[PDB]
Amino acid sequence: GSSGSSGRVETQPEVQLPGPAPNLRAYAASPTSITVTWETPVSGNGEIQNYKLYYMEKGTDKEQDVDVSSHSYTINGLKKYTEYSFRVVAYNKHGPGVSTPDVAVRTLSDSGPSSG
Repeated sequence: GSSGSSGRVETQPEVQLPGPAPNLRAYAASPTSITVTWETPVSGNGEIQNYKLYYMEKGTDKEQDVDVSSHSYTINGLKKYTEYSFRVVAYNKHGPGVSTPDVAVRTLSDSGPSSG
């Protein structure tokens, strides 16, 4: 978990945006799928319209986004023993507030239990 990526902006976004979804966990339920579970932020205006769950492969520089309205989503159609980043974002009438820290996780290897 190497955090640091910052932005060179001498300004600030809105003033009423959602917060980072706590209890952000991620585990590979399968060598071709991944289950991600998160919680709702105690801080925020009104209610979150929909939860945006991003997912990408470590070394693609092409993050994606999927529409989700639950506290648990499963992403299938993935490689075996491959790493994948994940991040949750709150989208409300106001706008996309802060973004949770990237959550990279390696999927199960079909080859064998070969300890890594």
